[PDB]
Amino acid sequence: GEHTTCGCGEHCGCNPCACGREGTPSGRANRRANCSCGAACNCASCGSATAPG
Ligand SMILES: [Zn+2]
Ligand SMILES: [Zn+2]
Ligand SMILES: [Zn+2]
Ligand SMILES: [Zn+2]
Repeated sequence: GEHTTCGCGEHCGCNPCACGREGTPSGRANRRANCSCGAACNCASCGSATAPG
């Protein structure tokens, strides 16, 4: 059915899957350059956008 997806309900690098897709990573903020997400993302692995980690 589904795939490993960010809990916000969207493929993101923070959820590796057999397809490893994360969507177009908007390089417009301090994210892993693999976080395409935007909308309602309570995933801790995506909130992380502070300090070099
Ligand atoms: Zn996938
Ligand atoms: Zn994300
Ligand atoms: Zn997300
Ligand atoms: Zn996430």
